Amino acid sequence: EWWKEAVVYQIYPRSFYDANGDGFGDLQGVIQKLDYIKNLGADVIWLSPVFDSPQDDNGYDISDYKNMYEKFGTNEDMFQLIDEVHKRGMKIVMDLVVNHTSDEHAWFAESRKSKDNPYRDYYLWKDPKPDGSEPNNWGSIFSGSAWTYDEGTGQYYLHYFSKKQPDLNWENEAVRREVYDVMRFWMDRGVDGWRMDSIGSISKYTDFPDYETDHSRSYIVGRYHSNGPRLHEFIQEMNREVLSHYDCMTVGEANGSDIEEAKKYTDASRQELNMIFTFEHMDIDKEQNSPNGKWQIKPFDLIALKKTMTRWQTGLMNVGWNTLYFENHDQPRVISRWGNDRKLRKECAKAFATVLHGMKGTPFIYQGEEIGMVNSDMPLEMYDDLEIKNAYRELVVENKTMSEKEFVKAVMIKGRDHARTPMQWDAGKHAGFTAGDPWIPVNSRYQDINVKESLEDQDSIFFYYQKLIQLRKQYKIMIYGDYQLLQENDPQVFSYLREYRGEKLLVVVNLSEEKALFEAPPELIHERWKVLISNYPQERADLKSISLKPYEAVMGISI
Ligand SMILES: [Mg+2]
Repeated sequence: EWWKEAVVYQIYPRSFYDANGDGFGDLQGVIQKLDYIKNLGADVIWLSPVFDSPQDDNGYDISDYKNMYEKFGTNEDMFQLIDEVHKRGMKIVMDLVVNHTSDEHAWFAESRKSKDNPYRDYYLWKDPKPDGSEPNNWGSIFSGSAWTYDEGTGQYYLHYFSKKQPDLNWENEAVRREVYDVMRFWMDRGVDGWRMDSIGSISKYTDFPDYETDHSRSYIVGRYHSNGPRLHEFIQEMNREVLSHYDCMTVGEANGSDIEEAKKYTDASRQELNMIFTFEHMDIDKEQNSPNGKWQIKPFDLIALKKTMTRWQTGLMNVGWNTLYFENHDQPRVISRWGNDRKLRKECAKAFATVLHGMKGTPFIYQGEEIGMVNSDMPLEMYDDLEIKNAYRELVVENKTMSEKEFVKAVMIKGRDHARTPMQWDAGKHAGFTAGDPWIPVNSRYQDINVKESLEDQDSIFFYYQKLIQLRKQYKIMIYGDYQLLQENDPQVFSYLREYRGEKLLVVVNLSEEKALFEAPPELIHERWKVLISNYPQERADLKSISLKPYEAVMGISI
């Protein structure tokens, strides 16, 4: 199946390329940069959402599923982009955002008017408690209550995300049919599949039970906010009614997923999705359940990363399918978050790339990952993300569960905007992203980190990623081999083995700044190896003992 063999490039289009000079990346901009993505080697593009939206959550609040936001272009531009992607032998996946809509969606504008409105039950309306307070103690992912009051009708509406993102009612068959109609519209026009936003959220516990509480917080985000009792029923219906009718790829953003939930989503026999994104490997550098959420930061712990990625490799080794990512439009640049983004930036980028791309599953490259883009030094007032603005107010100002200094530090590590400053094309004004004024400033380091210099440098991170993708296409063990964690207890080295029809692929990466030592286990000492890729000058190829330099990475194949 082409999706098992694919390498996906994720574009965040408001920040990819601005062709028309208004500082906002657009769909003609994407068209003009397709050749770049094909030369890198990705064969699937996932486009973050371009549908009409007031941009409260930068597109993830959709006000019209069947039209583009005007700054992206029109539907004609989107149709042309589909054609251009196809002419290049590539596939295009769109972002399906159907847990919620914008509150400016016509459905919601209607729903809120009156209880007798035909769109009332498209959304999730509940009575206040007797004292007027919220139906229950559920919180929003973007701080505060998950419920907002409507004075006109005397009820609260549910929003797991912003108050401008009211949740749809999947108990209503008309809502499910509307979704299906949206899916068909775009698939009939050549969309090759969907990344399904917050897909773990679509089924609610319709009794709306309160969480138990520790009194550490007023509003709680927990186990009711994902993996609802009808979740898989709904996805199986979506497959029967839609997905089974097209040659398509699906990847779910599966909030709340663990390895068993992943099997329910991804086992081919269940006729649901092809693969999901989990957050468990992204969760390893927060406390489990602080009131401060993801902002309660822990240092990078390689043993935790090994444990989690291994659990996922083994759990979907022979059933289901993994995604492989360290970056997207919600995560900081991995090298700044967990590594060295200064003197060892190249080595470190390549090392994280090698660990990820040597595993079983479909790899995802986030725009700019391939050139080693880094987190930004911009001051807090320059950040745009509502998540940060809301968390500052709740955690720092109101509840005082974090100090200002601790919050700023956490934002500088994990803010989503580190992913959203514009793609860095060259060393000219605004890194060549725009001839105008960009919607957010370009990262201050762009003159050193950009496509132009990367393509001039045979040692670039770019050429490394290009090579990793070629190797995947050349060596079917990379796609189909199994997985075994080696030297498991080593606190610096991430090493593992894949095996497929008598061949072996050995991946050894020092994820640390200091020297380390890899010694192959006894059963591999008499293997002969050919080095497929390394991020340091020398060979290769006596892999039974490797004195590892900082961030050294090597992949070998048995011969
Ligand atoms: Mg523009």
